Amino acid sequence: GAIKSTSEGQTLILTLSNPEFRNALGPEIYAAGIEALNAAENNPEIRSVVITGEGAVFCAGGNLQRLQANRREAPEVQAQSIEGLHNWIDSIRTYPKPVIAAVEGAAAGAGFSLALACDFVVAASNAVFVMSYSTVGLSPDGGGSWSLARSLPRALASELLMGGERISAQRLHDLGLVNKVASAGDALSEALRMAGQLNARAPNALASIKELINEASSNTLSQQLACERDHFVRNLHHSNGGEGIAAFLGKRTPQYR
Amino acid sequence: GAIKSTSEGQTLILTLSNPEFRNALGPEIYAAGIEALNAAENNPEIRSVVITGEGAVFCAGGNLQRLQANRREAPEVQAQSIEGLHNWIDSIRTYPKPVIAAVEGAAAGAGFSLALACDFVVAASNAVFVMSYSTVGLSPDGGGSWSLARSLPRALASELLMGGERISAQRLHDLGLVNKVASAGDALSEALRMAGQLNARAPNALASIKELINEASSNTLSQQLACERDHFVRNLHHSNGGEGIAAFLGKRTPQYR
Amino acid sequence: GAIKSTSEGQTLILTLSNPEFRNALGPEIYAAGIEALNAAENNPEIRSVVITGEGAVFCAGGNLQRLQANRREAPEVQAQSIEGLHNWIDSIRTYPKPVIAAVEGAAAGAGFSLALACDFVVAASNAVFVMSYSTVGLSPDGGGSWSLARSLPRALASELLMGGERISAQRLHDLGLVNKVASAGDALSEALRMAGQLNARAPNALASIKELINEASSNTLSQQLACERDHFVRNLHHSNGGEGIAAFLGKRTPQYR
Repeated sequence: GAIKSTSEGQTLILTLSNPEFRNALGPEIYAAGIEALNAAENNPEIRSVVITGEGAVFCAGGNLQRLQANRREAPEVQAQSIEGLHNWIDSIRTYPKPVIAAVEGAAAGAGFSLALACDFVVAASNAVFVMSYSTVGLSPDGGGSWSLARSLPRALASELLMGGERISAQRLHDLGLVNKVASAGDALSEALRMAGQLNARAPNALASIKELINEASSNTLSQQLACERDHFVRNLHHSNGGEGIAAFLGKRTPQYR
Repeated sequence: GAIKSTSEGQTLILTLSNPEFRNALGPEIYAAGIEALNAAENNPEIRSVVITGEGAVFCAGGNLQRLQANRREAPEVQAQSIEGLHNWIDSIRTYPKPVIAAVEGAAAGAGFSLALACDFVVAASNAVFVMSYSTVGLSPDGGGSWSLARSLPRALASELLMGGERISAQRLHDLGLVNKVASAGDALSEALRMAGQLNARAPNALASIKELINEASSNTLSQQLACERDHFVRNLHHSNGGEGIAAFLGKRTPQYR
Repeated sequence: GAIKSTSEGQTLILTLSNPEFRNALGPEIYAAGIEALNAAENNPEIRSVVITGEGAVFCAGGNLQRLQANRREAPEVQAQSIEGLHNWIDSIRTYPKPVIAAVEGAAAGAGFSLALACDFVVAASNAVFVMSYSTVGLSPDGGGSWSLARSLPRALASELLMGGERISAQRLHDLGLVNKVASAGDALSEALRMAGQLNARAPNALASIKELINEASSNTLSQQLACERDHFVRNLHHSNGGEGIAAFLGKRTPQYR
């Protein structure tokens, strides 16, 4: 399997491609995705990232034949395959630019976990989100247990994770796990629209905001208020802070670096 | 008061019985409920638990006459009564099998707390969920403050806990605190349906999943990703992992131990 | 700018007044608001607090001209302005009485953060809630990043904080961030209604409840169960505990001190 990188304006598009296995994740997808993030990281022609599946599907999870094979191997082989995924996930989560998932058809198992790791999600109204791990005797990975257990109450998180129950794009939207529910086939275009609006915001302010959102889950309010203070003062004194305020006061469009 | 244990297939049914006091909780209910969990824990004929109230009511809370009496006693008497409840709650929360609440009529005070401690809830559409403690000059117990404060935002958690305001089964369902809203009188049957679908899943994978959901509230993502990795590798190498994958690839029904 | 204090029955009303700047927050509003809380704190004629904006607006955030000026000053000037706000916010959050926000028109930037710091919110159906910081090149303050990151899932919290996207009173209500959506111009009256119902509850029990809700975000369940036990026993033995139970058993209205 592979990741294909393209660009439209200031947004990197990463396309998961494994047509025979419905864009299944695997050790080479993890390394190419880490690489594509690393290449774009300090490149100012890129201000946001969209992750999307080639064709009619986002990602159906891992490849069940490869898992069945790693079962003949020592445990460390699978542990190592998971560390690659988990590095991908961490790298998305700490990326200093917004990452957006654009989901057509299925986002299943680690596909769903991947979509949950991004900052935003756009899903076709007929997208199928499911933690399929349970259904084949497994527990989740890609941080799917964390993302759902911490975002949702017990009952529903249990249904999704233990039950392996499908949930709709519309219902995810109503809970706040999906941003925008698009027409079948329009998820990528809608994601590029949303990414364009983010591309117009100040890069340092977005980086700061994402960092705050990350730290909130482990800070008390008091600790967060101190972090917020330091970020705020810094961003105000940054040139973008001056451009942002002056542009609003002048009724013009801010031009950020 | 008492708990009555019965079985239907692979699900234990615990029926709270205190007809004169609308299935009020109390020190003997706590001990019989701990016992019934302990007896079923390593018994493989039981793969899930349903907790339900006898008759038209789930549980209206504690018994107000007993509380009024313990007020004549040293504080330690009530503290000891609470430790029994709190052990019940902990024991549900750490039970390695899914526990499901089936709520007809009222789930009030510690009844509501109890329903929140379970992994799943099924509620009749005319069920009355309420943190009644406030209304009689008290603060909550059974973990109701935790379950609501961590699952809901400030405003609503405050309304429920400070206001003592009733909330509907439908509204709980919309927030993700209730799984299924059933017709009046059908809550138990619906819970047994849901429990049957869980009974078909792999016991070790469900145990692992519940453990992950528990640990998520106190882990960072990084810590959770490591836990997820260890559970995943273990469950893959488990015989159930092989049966689960092989059954799916073969389009047959997995048979788990 | 200023805060105007008035009373109706047992509820203090704090009115944010800065008509030229749409009730913008600033160092003198922070000190007068801290003072008004301190004065009312051990005064039993006050049992709840409503915070509201003078006129058709709640609070549009900070004053952009003052920020633009503090940009000429050393960083410490703005850091000090933020510490005043952050003390206000902390003081609301730890106040032993319920604080309710009554939002007409805009609650923007630190206005939205302020509304999120209160225990309850009542919003006119045409109220505009927005984290505007992003839009002028800034990151948030007043605990807005914490309040949203911990109450909502990633996608939606990102949209609100990074996107600077407006969200409706109705949608906040559906998520549990707003308690009551009122007719335009009725937000304050509805807040006083809700505050009246809180005024009838036992002060010590409400104080305890708010303290529990605060501590839940940093406790495990086990730690919370111990806190709940101690609060419960204390509140039962309190005279209000006896009045609360006796009043309910007697079908009369409890009279609390």
